[PDB]
Amino acid sequence: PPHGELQYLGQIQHILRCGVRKDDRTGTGTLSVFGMQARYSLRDEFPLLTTKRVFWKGVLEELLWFIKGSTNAKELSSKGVKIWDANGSRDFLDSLGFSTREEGDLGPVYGFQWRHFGAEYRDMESDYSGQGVDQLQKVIDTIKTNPDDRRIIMCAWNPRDLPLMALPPCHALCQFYVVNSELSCQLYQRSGDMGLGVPFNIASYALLTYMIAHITGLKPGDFIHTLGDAHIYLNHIEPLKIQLQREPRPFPKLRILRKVEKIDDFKAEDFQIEGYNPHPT
Amino acid sequence: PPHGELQYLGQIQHILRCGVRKDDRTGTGTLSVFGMQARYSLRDEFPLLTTKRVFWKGVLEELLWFIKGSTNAKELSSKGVKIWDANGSRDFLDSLGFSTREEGDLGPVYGFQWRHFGAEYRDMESDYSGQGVDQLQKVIDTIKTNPDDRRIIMCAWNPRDLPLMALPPCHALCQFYVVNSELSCQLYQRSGDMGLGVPFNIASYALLTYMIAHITGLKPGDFIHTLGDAHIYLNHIEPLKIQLQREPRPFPKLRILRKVEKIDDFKAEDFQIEGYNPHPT
Ligand SMILES: O=c1[nH]c(=O)n([C@H]2C[C@H](O)[C@@H](COP(=O)(O)O)O2)cc1F
Ligand SMILES: O=c1[nH]c(=O)n([C@H]2C[C@H](O)[C@@H](COP(=O)(O)O)O2)cc1F
Repeated sequence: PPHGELQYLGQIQHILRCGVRKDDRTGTGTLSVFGMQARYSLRDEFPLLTTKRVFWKGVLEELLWFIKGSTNAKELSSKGVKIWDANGSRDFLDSLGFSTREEGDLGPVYGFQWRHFGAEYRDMESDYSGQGVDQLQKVIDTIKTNPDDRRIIMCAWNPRDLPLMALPPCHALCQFYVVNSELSCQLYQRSGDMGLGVPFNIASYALLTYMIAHITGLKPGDFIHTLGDAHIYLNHIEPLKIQLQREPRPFPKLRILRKVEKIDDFKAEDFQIEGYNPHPT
Repeated sequence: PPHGELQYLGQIQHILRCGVRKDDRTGTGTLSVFGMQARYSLRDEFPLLTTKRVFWKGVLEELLWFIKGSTNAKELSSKGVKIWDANGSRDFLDSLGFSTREEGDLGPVYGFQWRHFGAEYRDMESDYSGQGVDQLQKVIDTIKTNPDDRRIIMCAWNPRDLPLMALPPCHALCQFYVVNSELSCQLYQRSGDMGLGVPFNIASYALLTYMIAHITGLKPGDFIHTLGDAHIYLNHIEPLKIQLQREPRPFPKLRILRKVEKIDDFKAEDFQIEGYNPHPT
């Protein structure tokens, strides 16, 4: 079967041949296409792009970070992952109108939405136990008791909380599917930076399927990446052109060195990526 | 210029060929595929499927019903459309534990989420002016003020309001896109019956896009249909195969007779479908 990465390179290709010019908040300018969908098999392999090294440590840590229900950039920073510190800075907070908010506090972002959807938000350092709808755990429960369910969904898009956020969620929602004891997941992404972003997202949710599959006794199935506004910044054009020529190398494999019973007991040491030979950067 | 209805007929074909068996809530078997996508042009044509007649009056009347933020089945029923009456019956309610609810009261469904997302749902008679977030309106405002924005989303999936609904929503969320004065919409359906549902849904949101484009002064672009669980009942595999051999007829045209400026000011008399000649069956 053709390499799984071709699906992704094929999209960069499309955006370059049919992508119309569009601007972002700043006005940097990009080439955009609206409405894309890619399929990545998770059966005995892991969709960790090879044409360009992906920040694996970042993916793993950020996911464990969401799982906890944390909305503090600091807790993720103190792990070597700074991808969220920029939004937790002292100025950025006031820039949007959050002066009373302590530095680091991102607001009711991802994590919060997954474990306490609909709960009155207050501050990053607070207890929310038994508050709001715990979607993540509900999903696990359903997959275990009624795998045929067609309404197994995790929604991070909360219209009423959007204001109180450092940045709207790029991942509006994800849906799970089970058939022949095989767990699949589809992610809806409102906007994606094909250049240096989508690759990290593909792995984030690919990992999330793996974890859930592990605690539900199912086998990883398919990961469907659905995009809204898929764009490439005008400057990443050249860099990607030489990347489209690089031949994709066999995807690595993710092994779970331990046996976990609950989604919360997952440790960063519990995982291991073998056969990951990315292209030089 | 490949006919639009082929994208759709293609999907059914794909399900028959690659789909697997999967039982629904009642135990009935379906041929299921998880993860699908089609693109429909809204330029000078309306994607009202021709290989089989679609209940247009139902499509138009129902949408006008959502714009009103109504949640009373009887309001829609007293218009000639009975697609929701079943969930409003005294009997249906009781079994769900809504013995206090009145006949017709569906709960915090589409209308409600669209105009009062987050608001505390009382009953189908209550007034919610100013309560919750009016997503429909917010979408429309944003198209005008910040067309390049990538947050133009309208979510109908409210984890918190689930237990109060007659049934979970099928249209999780929809995203809009604006480029080169063209208005596009993507819809994410968690699940859809390719035979009865999907055709109806396609039309419904194509209509919505026409409306919002009309009000914002933009030209309808594309309508992207994203699916989660695309299924077909096993007992329909035969009549479907027969329909799959039907040659799609030219898509009809949609015309808004009078100029409207506000989304609430739309009335059924303002629309007209011309050139709709579906396959008799
Ligand atoms: O996982 C990520 N996904 C992503 O899309 N962005 C950025 C890339 C893009 O430049 C920005 C767009 O934000 P918006 O759609 O609000 O304009 O989102 C960053 C991440 F870490
Ligand atoms: O507009 C509609 N779209 C739609 O897909 N369904 C039905 C078709 C499918 O048989 C059912 C599945 O519901 P569930 O996923 O809860 O089993 O949704 C009903 C509508 F009114």
